[PDB]
Amino acid sequence: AMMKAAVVRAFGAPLTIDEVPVPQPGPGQVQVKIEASGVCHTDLHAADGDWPVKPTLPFIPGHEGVGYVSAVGSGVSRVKEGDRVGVPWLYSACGYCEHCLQGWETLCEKQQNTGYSVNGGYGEYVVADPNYVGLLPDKVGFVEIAPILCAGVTVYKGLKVTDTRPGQWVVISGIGGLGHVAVQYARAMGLRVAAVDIDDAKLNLARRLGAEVAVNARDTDPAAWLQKEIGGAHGVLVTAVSPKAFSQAIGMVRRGGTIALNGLPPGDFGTPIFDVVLKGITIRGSIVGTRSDLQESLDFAAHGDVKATVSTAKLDDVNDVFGRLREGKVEGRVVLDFSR
Amino acid sequence: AMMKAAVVRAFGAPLTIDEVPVPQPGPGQVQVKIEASGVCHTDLHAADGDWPVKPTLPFIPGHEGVGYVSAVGSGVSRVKEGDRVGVPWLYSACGYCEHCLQGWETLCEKQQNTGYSVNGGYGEYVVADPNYVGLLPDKVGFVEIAPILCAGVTVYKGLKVTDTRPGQWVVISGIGGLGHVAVQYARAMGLRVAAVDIDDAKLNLARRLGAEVAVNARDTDPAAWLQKEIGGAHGVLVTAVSPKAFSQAIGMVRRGGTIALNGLPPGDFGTPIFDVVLKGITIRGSIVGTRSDLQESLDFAAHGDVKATVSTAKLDDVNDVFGRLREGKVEGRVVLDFSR
Amino acid sequence: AMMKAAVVRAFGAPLTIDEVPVPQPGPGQVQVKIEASGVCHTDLHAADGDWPVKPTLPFIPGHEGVGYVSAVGSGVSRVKEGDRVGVPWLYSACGYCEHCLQGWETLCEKQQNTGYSVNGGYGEYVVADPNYVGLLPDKVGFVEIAPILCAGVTVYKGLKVTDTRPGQWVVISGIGGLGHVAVQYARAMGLRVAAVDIDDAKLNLARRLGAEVAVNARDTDPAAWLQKEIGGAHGVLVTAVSPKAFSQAIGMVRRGGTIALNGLPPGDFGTPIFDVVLKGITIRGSIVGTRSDLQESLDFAAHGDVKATVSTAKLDDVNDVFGRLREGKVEGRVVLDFSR
Amino acid sequence: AMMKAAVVRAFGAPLTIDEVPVPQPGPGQVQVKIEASGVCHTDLHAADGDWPVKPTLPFIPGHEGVGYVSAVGSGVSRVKEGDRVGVPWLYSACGYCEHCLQGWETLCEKQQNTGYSVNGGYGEYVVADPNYVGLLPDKVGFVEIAPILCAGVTVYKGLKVTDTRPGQWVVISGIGGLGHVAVQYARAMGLRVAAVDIDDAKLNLARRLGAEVAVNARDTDPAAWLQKEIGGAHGVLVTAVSPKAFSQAIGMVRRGGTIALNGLPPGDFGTPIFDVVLKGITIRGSIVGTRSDLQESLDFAAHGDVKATVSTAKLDDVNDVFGRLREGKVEGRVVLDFSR
Ligand SMILES: NC(=O)c1ccc[n+]([C@@H]2O[C@H](COP(=O)([O-])OP(=O)(O)OC[C@H]3O[C@@H](n4cnc5c(N)ncnc54)[C@H](O)[C@@H]3O)[C@@H](O)[C@H]2O)c1
Ligand SMILES: NC(=O)c1ccc[n+]([C@@H]2O[C@H](COP(=O)([O-])OP(=O)(O)OC[C@H]3O[C@H](n4cnc5c(N)ncnc54)[C@@H](O)[C@H]3O)[C@@H](O)[C@H]2O)c1
Ligand SMILES: [Zn+2]
Ligand SMILES: [Zn+2]
Ligand SMILES: [Zn+2]
Ligand SMILES: [Zn+2]
Ligand SMILES: [Zn+2]
Ligand SMILES: [Zn+2]
Ligand SMILES: [Zn+2]
Ligand SMILES: [Zn+2]
Repeated sequence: AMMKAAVVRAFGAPLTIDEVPVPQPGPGQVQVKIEASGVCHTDLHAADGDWPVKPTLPFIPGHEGVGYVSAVGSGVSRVKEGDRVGVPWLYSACGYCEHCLQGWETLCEKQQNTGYSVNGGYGEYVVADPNYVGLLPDKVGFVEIAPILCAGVTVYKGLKVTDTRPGQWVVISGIGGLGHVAVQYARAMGLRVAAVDIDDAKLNLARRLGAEVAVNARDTDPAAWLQKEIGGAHGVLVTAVSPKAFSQAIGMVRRGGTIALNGLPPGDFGTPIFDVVLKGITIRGSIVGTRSDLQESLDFAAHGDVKATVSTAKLDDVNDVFGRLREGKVEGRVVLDFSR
Repeated sequence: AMMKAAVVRAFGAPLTIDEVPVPQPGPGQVQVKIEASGVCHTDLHAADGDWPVKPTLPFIPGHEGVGYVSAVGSGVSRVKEGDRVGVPWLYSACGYCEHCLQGWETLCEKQQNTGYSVNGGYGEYVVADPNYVGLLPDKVGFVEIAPILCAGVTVYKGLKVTDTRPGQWVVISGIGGLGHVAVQYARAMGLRVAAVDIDDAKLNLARRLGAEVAVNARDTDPAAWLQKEIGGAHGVLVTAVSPKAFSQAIGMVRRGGTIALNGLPPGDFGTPIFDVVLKGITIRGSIVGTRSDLQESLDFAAHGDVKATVSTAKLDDVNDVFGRLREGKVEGRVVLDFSR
Repeated sequence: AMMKAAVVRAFGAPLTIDEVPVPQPGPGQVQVKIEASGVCHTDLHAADGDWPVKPTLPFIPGHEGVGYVSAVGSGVSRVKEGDRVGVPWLYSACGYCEHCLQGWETLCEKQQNTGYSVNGGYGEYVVADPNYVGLLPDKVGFVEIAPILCAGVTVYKGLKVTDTRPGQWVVISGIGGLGHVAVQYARAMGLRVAAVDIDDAKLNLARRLGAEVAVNARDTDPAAWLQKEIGGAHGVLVTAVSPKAFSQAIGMVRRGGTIALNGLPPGDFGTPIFDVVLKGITIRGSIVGTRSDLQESLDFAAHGDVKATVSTAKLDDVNDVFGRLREGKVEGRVVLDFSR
Repeated sequence: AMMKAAVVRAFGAPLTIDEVPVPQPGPGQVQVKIEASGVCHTDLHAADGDWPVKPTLPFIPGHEGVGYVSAVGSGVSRVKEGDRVGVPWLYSACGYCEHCLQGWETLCEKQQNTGYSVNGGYGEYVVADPNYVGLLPDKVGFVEIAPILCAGVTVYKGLKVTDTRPGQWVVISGIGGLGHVAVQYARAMGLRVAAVDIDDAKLNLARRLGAEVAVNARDTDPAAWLQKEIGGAHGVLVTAVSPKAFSQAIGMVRRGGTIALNGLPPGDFGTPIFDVVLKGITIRGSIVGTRSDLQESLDFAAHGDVKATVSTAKLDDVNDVFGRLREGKVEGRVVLDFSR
């Protein structure tokens, strides 16, 4: 069989919409017929070769692909044909290293990454490791659930690792694909939410989604503003694609506060070490979520506590989508629609 | 009525040994007759006024004073005349704020600091808040115990907040004034210790103190070496906080690990976003400790698990001591001896 | 010089409504003029002389007293005359034992208890330690806020120590004074709630306050019912005044689950140790809350996440109130109102 | 094709040593050639069919078998021929449930148990699931390491779940088969150890293994004595879970402390509500451990920190061993030796 897929063939170059072979599931693998496929900013970082470790070219991006199991290889019991599943960033892990045994498979040094080290969901079919797919809730449609496979699970786990508790303040910095669902997870977890971004439209979205307080970092120093407005936050989750946002986040917390980092812009951010030590501050990287995190994050969507703000596009318009996302012209998430 | 004390009357200027009034305790205060008084680099910063918030002038430095309660004010129950006590960096906290109520008085924004914001132990007597003094173990001498009020509690608490557990690996980065004490606490906490420094003498010492591995960073890349040999460390305690040490800690730690920063350096440090995020690293600031941390740290000294390298000097030679300290000639810790 | 108070002159015998002297505040004390005063099931036992350790006669009960600071002794800085305050079970603690230093003043062996070991708020005025009073929110009336001083802080802390997290299931066992507010704190903390009691009126209260599911332990086995209904709970909070139910709670949890205990009926409860070990279950007692817990629990009431269901009564009718409470004829809480 | 094994063919009967077919590994399975096989009281419960859910007959007991991988089925990568491995109580878990995904496979309701629900190591060969075997340290002989698969991991994990930390006090209650191993882990974990038993010889042993204090409960009330001496223990590990040991643990633990129950006794135990609640005590069941706990526990044996007292026996004499065990004549652990 042949399928349409969007392929990266050179860093910085436009993706090509090609006819390519349909991947077939070997022993212990499954095939997924894609119905929707979220576009994550990581897909841009990948196509641009922003990161120190680059993807092997050529490859099909996409780690928010969701659909139906369409074929099953031998030795598969976790899922069966017809099951609704998603294939997230964590494509597989080895299952028995120290991290894996501890339930931290997101740290597995042997992991594969969907739409980066193996082909992903910007295509009609993808082959997956059924041990690591998301099992989707019946009550949510493919387009709406697609962003939970990366944006949702990532911010959910990120918020968990801020070590905040109900009634405390959390700042979400960057109200984009990740950030706009972070506001909702944070509210679902009993947190009071402050929003920071550099575009009023994104702050307006945060407001509609439950923020409480919001500030535009292009209009004022957001750290100073938050110290005055809420007395500093207990936690911050940084989903921004700007190193400057990372530095500013450090100044947003109360003493003892924790800044969790999801954003992956290239380079360093300036860190005020003296203050971090004097004020007992924690800065913590957070990387997607484990299968447990993923299933939990999906249940929030199923219960209606989180709903992604989504616009759809066709596979053939991926390059325009990438452009708009680069320019910061996307509200929430774009999700590629493969439905009939 | 009068006592000898070393006084800072001008930032940067030699200290003067002066005759000054003996401070007398009011309601809820106690008076301590100093028998030994530790010296460290913090005293240089106090005396130079080069930190963001300066001491008020004039003042008597010293946050490592140990002695006997020589007088009490009214309404004092925690200690009584003749008790052996130390007057550490945390002189007092407000008792009522969010932090104090949670047992995190080190984060109190209203705290007073001994030998910095109030007079300290470079004098024959000092007035203290009995609610915050350290209660010293009976069987350890004054000169030996003094640095535990500073180096001891700092590295003990720093080790606690690496979130490591018995059997796991910790790197002690820097085997100097703090580092040589940290190796001992780490071993007493059941940790496997890897010592990292550029001085073979210090590394040979770390081995004497129980380090399982010692790497000289002049000769070998400790990040590459530790990743290969032990798979990276679960925790890193950075006791000499330089940009180089900070970067190398990011390299040495295993994914999911925690780096505790135990020192107060000048300037912003460049923090690599990709590494911290993808490796799920925690970076945490930690200096000194709460009253409970301090009492816990004193117990290890009492049981013979931890002994600071100590040398003595007289009060009248404090400037010679400051000079030796500034020139990096001090091995271990110098302690002023007020003994008959 | 004189005031009305309900006094326990002799155990087991109805309380006498007397005119007794007004207590005056000495140094470090404050006087509080009572506006409302909650009735806890605990007060029944104080009055009976029931528990292992008894009050000393004669005494005035009441540790849900709220009002205004009417007089201040010397050396008091936390509060001033006219401040809105409440005087909870934890009247005072020593401030410096291991528990106190660790922010667990509720475990202080030197604690005094309001309306038990020292006089409480079943009277027009009460003298208190300002270091331990609750600081009340302006926007909640006295009658409504009174139960937060014990019912509220207790179940708030109890829920914290079930170690459950948002999205997980908690069972509230016993929907009385404590229980009806526990349902509300649990929802504010992001938990899914199930209710257990022996009366459908009490279950309906719970359903109206946010419980998703409910069951009558007289109609059917609640443990078996819950295992079927929700697949077992991640946590249970037992506020019941029955040793049974304490036994039944253990059967409601998933493997690895935690049962927190607030209720204080006399005697033992039967514990299936084999299952507790096999299933990795935790059983944990929880005693009121620290000052930090109290302030947090008051904040939820301030923000309107929690609102006690309350009936008022006059001091003079205390004994009638005791009867109804004893017979399970109270909905939520009864609060003595001193309103003119 | 054939091998000797000890088989239970009727509950309570002597075991019969039979010639039986050598089990051959299918896909995903490995075969282990047994070199040593630990015996413990759990094997008596398996052979007697004592517990709520019985073994199916007939079966080969033994959940402490260690040896070499002798054959590897298809699709096995974790181990290879010649690897030294143990086959512990947790034979396999489902891999997919809430507990398995969270790294708590010991809570898997679908787990299989070696030498209980599937054949175990009282035979020359056994077939195992490679994903769940213990990977044995190179330094330690088969006979010495065998009990670590059971006593070792159980007491190690039990100590971890007391939530104690270096410098704190733990009581090891019972210094027998489990308890003498627990004293050694506790010391290696930096805990101060108080031993409690009624046997002076076992108490002497505890002292020689590093216990700081030892109390004979025949002669002195260890609850009263420990409260007086050490102010109560932060944790209590109860290795012989009798009603008396359990109630005394409640008396020995300091307020806020944690009691870990390490054994599977018959019947309900009476738990004092008042003491557990007022003292804020945690009681927690814990037996064996996850794959991560097992590997961590094996590391302590590898480093020489823990050594079980072991004597050997031949497979043919397993009934004489069961006899000694039932009569209470076994000191330490007995391990069947299959070596040539
Ligand atoms: N840690 C991981 O597991 C996780 C996983 C998924 C996303 N990624 C990373 O998260 C980042 C965000 O992804 P996304 O899909 O939500 O991108 P996005 O384009 O949808 O959102 C970016 C947001 O950041 C904001 N931004 C830019 N500069 C800012 C500033 N100075 N302050 C505040 N906000 C600012 C933008 O306005 C925008 O709203 C990306 O770098 C992506 O690669 C990492
Ligand atoms: N741990 C603490 O800090 C402390 C704090 C305050 C209250 N206390 C104790 O908490 C308990 C409750 O106090 P309260 O004021 O809410 O009393 P309450 O009379 O208002 O509450 C009683 C509740 O338990 C009842 N009950 C009786 N049998 C039951 C069963 N078999 N299953 C479920 N529920 C059952 C319910 O009817 C229900 O109303 C009392 O024992 C009290 O002394 C604990
Ligand atoms: Zn992504
Ligand atoms: Zn792995
Ligand atoms: Zn110092
Ligand atoms: Zn404070
Ligand atoms: Zn009460
Ligand atoms: Zn106390
Ligand atoms: Zn065993
Ligand atoms: Zn399972």
